[PDB]
Amino acid sequence: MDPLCAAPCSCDGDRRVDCSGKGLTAVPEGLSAFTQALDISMNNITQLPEGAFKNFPFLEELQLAGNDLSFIHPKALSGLKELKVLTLQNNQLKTVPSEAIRGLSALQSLRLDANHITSVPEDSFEGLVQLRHLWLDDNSLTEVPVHPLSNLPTLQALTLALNKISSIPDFAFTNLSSLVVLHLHNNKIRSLSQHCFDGLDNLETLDLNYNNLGEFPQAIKALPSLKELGFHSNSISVIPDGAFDGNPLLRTIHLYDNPLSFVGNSAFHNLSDLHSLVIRGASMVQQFPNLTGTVHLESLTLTGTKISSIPNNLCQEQKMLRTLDLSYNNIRDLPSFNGCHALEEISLQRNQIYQIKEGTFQGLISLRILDLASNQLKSVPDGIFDRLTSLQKIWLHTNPWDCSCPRIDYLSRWLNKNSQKEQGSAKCSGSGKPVRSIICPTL
Ligand SMILES: *[C@@H]1O[C@H](CO)[C@@H](O)[C@H](O)[C@H]1NC(C)=O
Ligand SMILES: *[C@@H]1O[C@H](CO)[C@@H](O)[C@H](O)[C@H]1NC(C)=O
Ligand SMILES: *[C@@H]1O[C@H](CO)[C@@H](O)[C@H](O)[C@H]1NC(C)=O
Ligand SMILES: [Cl-]
Ligand SMILES: [Cl-]
Repeated sequence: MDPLCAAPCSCDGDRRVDCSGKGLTAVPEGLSAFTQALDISMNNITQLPEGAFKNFPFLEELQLAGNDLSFIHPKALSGLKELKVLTLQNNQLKTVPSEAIRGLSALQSLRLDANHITSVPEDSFEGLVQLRHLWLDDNSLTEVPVHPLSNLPTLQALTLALNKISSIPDFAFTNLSSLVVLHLHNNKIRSLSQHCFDGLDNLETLDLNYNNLGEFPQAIKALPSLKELGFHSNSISVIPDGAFDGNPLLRTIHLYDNPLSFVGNSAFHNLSDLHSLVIRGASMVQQFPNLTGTVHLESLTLTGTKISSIPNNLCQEQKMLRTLDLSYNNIRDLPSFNGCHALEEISLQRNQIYQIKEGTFQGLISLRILDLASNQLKSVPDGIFDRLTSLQKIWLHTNPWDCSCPRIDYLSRWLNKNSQKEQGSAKCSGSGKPVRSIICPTL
């Protein structure tokens, strides 16, 4: 028995009390009023009466998750003027308890997720002059609670994810000037009004994944601080030129699981902080994306297009490239790769490459993986693989290799000496013999 505590709870030396999972039906008695954190989650507190926390006026953290809480008296949380964190997720609240939280003027974090909230009273959040994080995810909201959110200029993170929001009107978040993170994933958003995000000048993260967007949202043009954008698993068919004109600081764009058939040639131009670009199955794309000003790209994947040409300045403009996958397009001519000193992984399988020019592989000192399978290569220049000191694995098979001597001399001898590196077998057109097995006559 702890004299400075109270059974069945547990107390530490820093005024933190753990009374979680003890079958409690009420707020514990016998504890110090100077208690700073109270964890009473995972109990059986189905209701909080008037004066519930009368003995905890100095409380800073309160965890009430995983009870089956369905009612909070308007006066249950009276006196909690030091409360910074309130945790209410995984309960049976049907409405936002606006009355009960009105006097919580020090509150910085409010978790209301995983309840069954269908409505937000128009006066919700009015007293929360310090709120920084608001979780309203995993409920049954059918709209953005516009007027309640107008009360929170200090808010930095908001989630309205896993609800049933179908549209967002003009100026829905306009008072949220401190907002940095906005989650709207797993709703049914089909309509974003032209000015729905106006006022969110500090927003760095927007998550629109798993929605029902068709037209690409022009509304994101009002997001100058945007660094991370997710709109994967929607119904977007085209990413137009100018799409990211308002977002020069974008580092991350998740755009997969969309029926993307076309992307504008300049859609990803002038994005100096963009780290990676992965676009697959945009079948109507014919020209290589204009990436002028997009100089910090470390990874690029472009597959399933009609692209037949790669710009010669690729390894100049995109010098930081570590990973390059341009497989399953229609490429015939390759650029020089000399400027790509950081390139570790290259995939060019299933194109129409018929030649490599001499001395275009000399700068590839970091190259570990080289995939040239399923092309139209009959030959390579002598000493093409000379400078590939980091090379681990190479694919050369499914090419019509001309095994005439002395044309095949270098490659046959290279593949023999470097047999551990070759994956599958480059074979001679006609005879079907492995290229490594050919010994050309010598002087
Ligand atoms: C929770 O409290 C209710 C009402 O007092 C009670 O009927 C129920 O048995 C409790 N649930 C438990 C102990 O799991
Ligand atoms: C929110 O911003 C609008 C438009 O700028 C303004 O009219 C209104 O006063 C603000 N609402 C507040 C501070 O509650
Ligand atoms: C792109 O951005 C850079 C830096 O802000 C600027 O130099 C250029 O004028 C912009 N527009 C272009 C290249 O069309
Ligand atoms: Cl449930
Ligand atoms: Cl990557």
